[PDB]
Amino acid sequence: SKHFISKKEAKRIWEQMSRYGIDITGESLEVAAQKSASAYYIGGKPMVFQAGDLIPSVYLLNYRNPSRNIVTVDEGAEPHILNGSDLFAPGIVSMDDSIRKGDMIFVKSSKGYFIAVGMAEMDAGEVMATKRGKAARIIHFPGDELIRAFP
Ligand SMILES: [Zn+2]
Repeated sequence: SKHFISKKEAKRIWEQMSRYGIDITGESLEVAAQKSASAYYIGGKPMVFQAGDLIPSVYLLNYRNPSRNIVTVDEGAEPHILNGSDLFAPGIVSMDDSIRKGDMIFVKSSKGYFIAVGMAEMDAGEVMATKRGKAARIIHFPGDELIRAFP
């Protein structure tokens, strides 16, 4: 049910990920479907999900770190973010100050590794000045539906 895609098809995905500084240029990809979403694999692991928008998997985030839209959360937030909980401002340690409501964000533990992908619900300015409110909704996390669907 998987198929390696052409060089030109892969290039499109590389370019999409390069938008966030995630560098996979030159990596060959296999694609698979569920018609509710598709996944692009690198070496047997799902790396990019097509579920509305193209979403990097937490595996890709840890294999090739993004260079923008990063949000670091504290120890207390991590376990719930790992379960798909929304992200609240009080648990944010730092973040890219260029983040605006609507941007895709990449959530990382204070220990360095990435734990989820989110969609910002607030601008970085308001989050860091108030430290209150829902900063983002999580759209991908370990063991979620995307990962269960694309072993
Ligand atoms: Zn929880």
